[PDB]
Amino acid sequence: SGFRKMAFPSGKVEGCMVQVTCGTTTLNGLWLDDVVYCPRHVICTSEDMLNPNYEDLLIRKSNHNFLVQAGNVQLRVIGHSMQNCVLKLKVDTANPKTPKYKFVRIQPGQTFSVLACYNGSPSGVYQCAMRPNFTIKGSFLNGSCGSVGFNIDYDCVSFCYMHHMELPTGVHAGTDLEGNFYGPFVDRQTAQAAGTDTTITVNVLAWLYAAVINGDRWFLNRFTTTLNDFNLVAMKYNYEPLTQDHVDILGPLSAQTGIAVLDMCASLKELLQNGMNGRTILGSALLEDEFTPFDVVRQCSGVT
Amino acid sequence: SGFRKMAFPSGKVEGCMVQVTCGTTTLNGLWLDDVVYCPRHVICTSEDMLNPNYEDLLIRKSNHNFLVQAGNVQLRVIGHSMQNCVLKLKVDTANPKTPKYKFVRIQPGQTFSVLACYNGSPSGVYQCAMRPNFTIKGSFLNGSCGSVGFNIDYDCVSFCYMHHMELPTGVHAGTDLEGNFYGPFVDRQTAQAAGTDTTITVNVLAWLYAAVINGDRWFLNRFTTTLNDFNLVAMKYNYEPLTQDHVDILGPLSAQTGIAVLDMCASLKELLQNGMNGRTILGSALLEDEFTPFDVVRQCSGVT
Ligand SMILES: CO[C@@]1(C(=O)Nc2cncc3ccccc23)CCOc2ccc(Cl)cc21
Ligand SMILES: CO[C@@]1(C(=O)Nc2cncc3ccccc23)CCOc2ccc(Cl)cc21
Repeated sequence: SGFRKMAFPSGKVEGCMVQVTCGTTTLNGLWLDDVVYCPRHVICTSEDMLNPNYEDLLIRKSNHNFLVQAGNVQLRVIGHSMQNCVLKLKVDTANPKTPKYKFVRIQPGQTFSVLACYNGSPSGVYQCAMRPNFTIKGSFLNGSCGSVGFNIDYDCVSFCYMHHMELPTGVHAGTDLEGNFYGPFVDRQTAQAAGTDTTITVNVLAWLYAAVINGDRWFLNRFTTTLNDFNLVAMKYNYEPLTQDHVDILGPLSAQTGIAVLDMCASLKELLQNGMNGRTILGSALLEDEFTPFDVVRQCSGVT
Repeated sequence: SGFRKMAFPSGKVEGCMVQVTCGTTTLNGLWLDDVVYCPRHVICTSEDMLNPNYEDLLIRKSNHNFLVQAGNVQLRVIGHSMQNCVLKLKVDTANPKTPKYKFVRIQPGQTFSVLACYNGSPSGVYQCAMRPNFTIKGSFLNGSCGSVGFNIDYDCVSFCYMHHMELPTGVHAGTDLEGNFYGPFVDRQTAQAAGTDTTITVNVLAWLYAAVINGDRWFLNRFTTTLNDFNLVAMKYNYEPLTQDHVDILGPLSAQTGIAVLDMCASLKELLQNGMNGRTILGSALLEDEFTPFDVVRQCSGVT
């Protein structure tokens, strides 16, 4: 029992963290095999960020202009290329600590762990989610760029995020491991606004199922609702529309607790309309949406 | 910018996690040098837990009765001893992944990272704090016993907690790495009640300083207070008494923001008396007390 915003063990990802320097700029890189991945804005100065032509900036950069430092040893860059908003630096030595990996592009709503790094050194690890507006609410300072987001399936690291930008609103924007940004964000120092942040409904339902599993059952009511009725209420509260797929995914948690998914929706509906009334659920005074139904089952079963 | 309940990178602690079996019981152990530490209740059956004489139970256990499995290889137990509520199994092979370590007994209020394990395999990592009633609000299932709590100073792991027990209230009880329980808890299956959980005042103040640093400044008021006046209010709300030492420790965050510690106390006083009024601070609808002032500076400066 107990329910925490538990991140994946980061050891397998720490072994991939390197420091990438280009001129004055220094950020983090992810060394897997003989390739180091990092945000392509490593080639920019602060003046270049305002309006950068990365193709042009890159021309005035050679293999020796990139300094990759793993731990305290220097790596030899034997090739360089730009894949979307990431630089792929081919080094002459394969990472001896390269785990089994996949580069996956997650969907908004999915949650991953972030290993925040500075100078190729991991400083901490936390769990976060891809917001429906394709931002993350991370904890990143200057020099955290190149830090990755990941999931782990037994011994396989699925890299899904690379940190590039902090938006003026304090939210974070980044790319998948193929250099493509999540959302409309561009790696330019220009005013970019984050869209509406909606609440990932299926996740709040999953954390309500998690609460019932841990004894917090006060919010359980005598009512039920329909998918369409629940969604009219969800719409008003800027909550994601709940679909039959979401109900399907909640099936396991519905079976575990014996509470139908539409009964849980009615409890959520009353929580949305009536408020928490001073009470807490899993020590939280608000509805938590950064636990997928997969995170709840994993934490309440013990998947290692 | 951004503020998360960020745990330390767990890689250095994953390399110490082993599976310890004794008869039918299987829990986790911490292998540092040629010693594997684990909860002494590994020698008990479910009937023994009701009233165990560990000295007597241990007599009917020999070196070969303990099965330590690291990864997928078996370790040879060449000696065994009981230090308080922990078993110290001396193995013939020193852990090649043993980091620089210290065994430290933390004070209530201090926060550490937990690497939750099952069968010697790390399943996840989260940050938590030693409650003033010497319990932790962890996330532990059956088989998580032997999971450790730790802090990291650059390359040195300070082990401070070992998980032993879940109390009927869903809170967790454990020992330091010398086998001594935090609080009055005993490793017996007998009704043990957790005392009053108070709010770690100095930590809530630190997370208020962290909020101001991240732009959330709505709670800042035009008032100040005295230490004695603040404490009368803190007492009523079951908040820890604030001492001059706590004010001293908040000095750095006071200097960073230019907000005096007693001005921040007045903001906290109004937050306690008036409530959040529907608003959030750092995305939280309640006052967070599981960030020490050291955690705030570390997260807002980038200590790796
Ligand atoms: C190159 O770094 C930028 C940035 O936001 N990086 C950051 C990312 N995280 C946390 C940050 C905390 C403080 C300072 C910067 C942070 C600086 C502003 O202009 C831009 C413009 C585009 C891009 Cl792709 C990045 C950036
Ligand atoms: C030996 O394990 C016990 C326990 O609480 N362990 C646990 C610790 N964490 C999470 C748990 C989740 C579910 C089941 C047990 C959990 C079982 C009950 O009796 C006792 C009595 C004393 C002690 Cl020192 C431990 C224990």
